[PDB]
Amino acid sequence: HMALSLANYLAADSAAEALRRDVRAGLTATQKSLPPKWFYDAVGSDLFDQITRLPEYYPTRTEAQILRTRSAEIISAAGADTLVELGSGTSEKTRMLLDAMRDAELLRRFIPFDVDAGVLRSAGAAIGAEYPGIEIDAVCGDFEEHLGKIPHVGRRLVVFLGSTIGNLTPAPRAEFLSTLADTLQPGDSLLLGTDLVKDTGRLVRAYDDAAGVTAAFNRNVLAVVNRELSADFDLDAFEHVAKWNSDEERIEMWLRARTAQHVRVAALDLEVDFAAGEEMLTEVSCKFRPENVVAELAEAGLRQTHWWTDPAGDFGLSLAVR
Ligand SMILES: C[N+](C)(C)[C@@H](Cc1cnc[nH]1)C(=O)O
Ligand SMILES: [Mg+2]
Repeated sequence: HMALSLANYLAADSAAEALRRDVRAGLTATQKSLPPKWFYDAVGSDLFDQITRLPEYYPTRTEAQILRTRSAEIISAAGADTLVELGSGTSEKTRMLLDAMRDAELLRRFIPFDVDAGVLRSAGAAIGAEYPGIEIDAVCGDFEEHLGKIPHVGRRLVVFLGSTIGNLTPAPRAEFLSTLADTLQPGDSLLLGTDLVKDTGRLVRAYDDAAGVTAAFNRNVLAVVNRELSADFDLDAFEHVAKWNSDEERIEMWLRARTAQHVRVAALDLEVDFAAGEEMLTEVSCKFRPENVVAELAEAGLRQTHWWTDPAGDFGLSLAVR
């Protein structure tokens, strides 16, 4: 099944330059950091897939169970014939929504939007084979820059699942939602997944699993830098640390140097020192309160028409309209 349309707004040389800029800025900052987008090379994407099946990492299965039991209601409320996914279309959650759109005799079109064109091609072929006659228009782009490149055809249900929105701190998060709302037409809908404030032990353990998989995922960002920028990070020298930040109500992932480290990043003509015990921030994952989700949507210009949550209150899905 080779039927496909694909627009690609991302260039290899542009991505390499973004990594250079990000690593230089993050490793020379007074408090070191690295952006989590760089976790998702081939290795890191596979580790994240594994994370979604860990006993401690409740978000994926919780969101999936909400969609499993409520997809027909979501689809009926949206009335859309086109599913736009800020994501690659590889998950069972995608099929739950497409199945419900098919069951309702609404489904015409799938628009996956993500950063890896090869994965979009694979997902497109799989979706095409499962939903014969569906139009697939894939977009390779950055969801903080190319949202205007998503086609406007049809009545669109735009979905952003998994609480990936929690990787944006409040100012960029507000800008993202405001921009997204300005690409929607009357009649379009946003389905947004948000992980919720809950027991703090359960939160920390979800990012510090017993098997060490999250720790490997986190340290792999050092392997990305090592490979792409000719650096010599010693991954064994960095401890994985997950923290609950109660002031910002967010999970944080950090890497902590066990002993002083001297790291050359040869491609940047840069050497960088870590003191013993020095920590570097690699990810934030903001957790939400239901009343604040409504307010953030409203501030972006969207009205929350529906809210779904599991019986434990662990996770929330919002449907919002212009
Ligand atoms: C895919 N998101 C960004 C939603 C995940 C990434 C992640 C999982 N374990 C550590 N980081 C999340 O924040 O829970
Ligand atoms: Mg040099």
